Amino acid sequence: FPVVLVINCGSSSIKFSVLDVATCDVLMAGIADGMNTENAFLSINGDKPINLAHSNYEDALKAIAFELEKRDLTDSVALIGHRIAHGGELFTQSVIITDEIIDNIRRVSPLAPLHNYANLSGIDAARHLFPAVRQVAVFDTSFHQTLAPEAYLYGLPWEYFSSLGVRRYGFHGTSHRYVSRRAYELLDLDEKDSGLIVAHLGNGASICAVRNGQSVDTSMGMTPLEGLMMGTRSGDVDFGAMAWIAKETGQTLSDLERVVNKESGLLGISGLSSDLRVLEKAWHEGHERARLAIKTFVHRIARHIAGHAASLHRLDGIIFTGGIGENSVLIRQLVIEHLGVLGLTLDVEMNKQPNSHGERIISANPSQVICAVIPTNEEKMIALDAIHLGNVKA
Amino acid sequence: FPVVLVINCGSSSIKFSVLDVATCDVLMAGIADGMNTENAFLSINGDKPINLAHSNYEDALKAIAFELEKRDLTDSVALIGHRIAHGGELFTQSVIITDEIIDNIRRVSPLAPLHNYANLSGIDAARHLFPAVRQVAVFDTSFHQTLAPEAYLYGLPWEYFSSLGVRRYGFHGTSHRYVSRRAYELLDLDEKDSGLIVAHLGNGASICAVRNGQSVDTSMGMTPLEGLMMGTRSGDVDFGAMAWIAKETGQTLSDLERVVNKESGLLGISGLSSDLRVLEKAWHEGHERARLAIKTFVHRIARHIAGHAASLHRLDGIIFTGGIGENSVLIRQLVIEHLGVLGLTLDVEMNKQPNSHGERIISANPSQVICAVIPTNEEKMIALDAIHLGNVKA
Ligand SMILES: Nc1ncnc2c1ncn2[C@@H]1O[C@H](COP(=O)(O)OP(=O)(O)OP(=O)(O)OP(=O)(O)O)[C@@H](O)[C@H]1O
Ligand SMILES: Nc1ncnc2c1ncn2[C@@H]1O[C@H](COP(=O)(O)OP(=O)(O)OP(=O)(O)OP(=O)(O)O)[C@@H](O)[C@H]1O
Repeated sequence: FPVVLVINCGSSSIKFSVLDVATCDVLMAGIADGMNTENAFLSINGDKPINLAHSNYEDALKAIAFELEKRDLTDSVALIGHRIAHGGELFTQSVIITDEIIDNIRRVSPLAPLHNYANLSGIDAARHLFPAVRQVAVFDTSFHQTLAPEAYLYGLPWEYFSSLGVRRYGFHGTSHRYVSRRAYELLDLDEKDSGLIVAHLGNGASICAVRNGQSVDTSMGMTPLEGLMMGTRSGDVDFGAMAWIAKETGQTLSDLERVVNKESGLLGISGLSSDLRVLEKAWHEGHERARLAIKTFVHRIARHIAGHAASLHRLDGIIFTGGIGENSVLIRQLVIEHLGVLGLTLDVEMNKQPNSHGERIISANPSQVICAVIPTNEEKMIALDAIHLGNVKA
Repeated sequence: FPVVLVINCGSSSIKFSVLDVATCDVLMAGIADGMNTENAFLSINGDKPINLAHSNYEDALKAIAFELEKRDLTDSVALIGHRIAHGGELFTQSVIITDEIIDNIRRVSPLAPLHNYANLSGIDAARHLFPAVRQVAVFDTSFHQTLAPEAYLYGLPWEYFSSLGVRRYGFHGTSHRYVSRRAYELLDLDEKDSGLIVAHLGNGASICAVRNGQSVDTSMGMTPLEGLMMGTRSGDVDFGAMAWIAKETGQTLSDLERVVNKESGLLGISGLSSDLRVLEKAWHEGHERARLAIKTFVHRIARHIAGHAASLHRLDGIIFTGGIGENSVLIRQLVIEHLGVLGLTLDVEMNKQPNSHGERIISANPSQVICAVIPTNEEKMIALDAIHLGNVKA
């Protein structure tokens, strides 16, 4: 039984998973943290954090390579899937990695320079170590390329779009794609005749409108910065306000960029934590700024869910997914109550059930729109694209 | 029969109106354009553009003062209403202008420096020329102060709000207030038990959610830049995208600020006109970029209308107002069709009727939500606040 090797190269780390081709089961998982720094270490299943100090993207990938031999599954690796940050306008679906693709990934790289170079470092590393192994590129953006111009164009002058490529792209595509597919089965809906709203809520948070199997509107923009307020990200922010802060504090464009990325969001308002689970406890203990941060977070989600419903002809399902979506009973209820206008009644027996209950409906019967939780599995989706492309001949 | 003098001092001009106290009828209207420049001129009813070259805010206001004597109504002026751009956090309602207010208007001025100084120039000018005449300040923001923190807080660090005042304020309040009040009569709704969405669409465009008589959510942010795409304004724009353009073209924060204000929006996408009526004709003549600009404009409105509905417990009415709202048959229909999810059926007989038909329902009977057009009258609303405050003793 062959296996798939999934790779997600961030700027700071390398996340991986080894899934069985036969069943799509997780056989192994690990992280290679502190990349390009003075100290780099690898942790698999939380066995023993082995530290090969000062190691690059290739060295750490070679470290996982040793560990695949150790656990005697190295020669069973039939496919390698790469998560790519930004596919630009060029990628509509997942592709088998060839020289062409590598050039095309480098071509769109300027749009997400930090994250994409890491992906390219990982593709080369995996190519080097695994030679006759078919490799697949899977893009966070591809699912959102079905959007019409009215949905992806900015109010900015046409020039910026045509010559520089400034448009809405959207992220969490793989998750949005996976969850949406799964919702067709659980809700027993006809894909080609449906309208779903998906709320991927974790550290990064985005909404997506899925009309008849296609993505028609999405929360995030050119960068992951637009839309919902997140763990450390501000989300929807008035540009006037942003430029006003610049003049008032004498901060540079780069300064503000760091603030909206790493200092804002839930962390920003509460001034306590970026982690939602911590902020839930602080509210319980009478922390107002944590309570505000959640109420606001809830509010911007409800606003964007309702907002995204406009791009549907009919609203059949609202689906929660991600770290917060799948696990936070509070946030799910608060968001839904904020959407009472859409004629939703919640089943609090079903909303109380923990994530172990997996794919679950949480709406009551008098509800005009079905609510459900569907655990996202991006590794499984990257595997399936790879398997399909594994049967292809290129 | 006494009269009210309404004044709106922009950076470039002074708009005025003389309304009869007895009936709220327009007796006179005019503009003082090209302010502080080498050439300043006054036009009343389009009679004869008289030009007093190189004149300040006081000189032009003194020119209108002469014309009020000429038409023998100078001594009938019982009240003077001033439109203020930014009331900050200090003003919840309209106030009788006193020294205190002047200080308080100067205090919040930094938030909208260009527009507010003009208002203050106008208040002093009117005070100078009209001494024993009661004067009222009316704020574009005041109506939106009912918003809860969850609705007005940004994802930015708490510090920016508490020490600098960076929050959502919202604009077109007077219009939103007037139109909403009027909708209670036309739709025969109980104010204290209602949920309305108001779409003020002109050169500046903003949405407002009115729950039980109060404003609970609004499109624009700290500055008029946030929210809907407008004539020359971009609207909702990803900050990542904005900072990316800065690095790519080497433009300053001020450069980009000019672009999103005066070069973007409908003007931006079409690359033809900021005027909607012109762009409607271009589409008819097969202009794609004008057609896109409209389709996008329609899209962001439908998105924000649906989005704002979340802050209501029930959706009773969607009301169109402003230059575009009251007059464009196309945009009204396109927006409503984009909101089919909300269960709206349109009466196209009623939607075809021109603005002469005034306050009019445009929705069909099977429609779950009532649609209507209500012409905004900001001068009438400024008059009514002034009349009420005229009966007060301060
Ligand atoms: N039991 C729980 N109750 C409440 N909140 C919980 C509970 N368990 C986790 N969280 C919150 O979920 C957030 C992390 O979500 P994630 O999906 O694991 O974040 P990720 O970073 O791994 O995935 P993303 O999908 O965000 O990746 P990117 O967007 O960054 O690419 C925590 O805030 C936690 O409080
Ligand atoms: N008959 C018409 N059909 C289609 N469009 C029309 C028709 N008549 C006018 N417009 C469009 O309306 C816009 C101007 O609206 P406005 O309300 O007069 O603009 P304003 O500047 O006077 O008022 P605002 O409410 O925008 O003020 P601020 O926000 O700037 O404070 C034009 O685009 C025209 O095409």
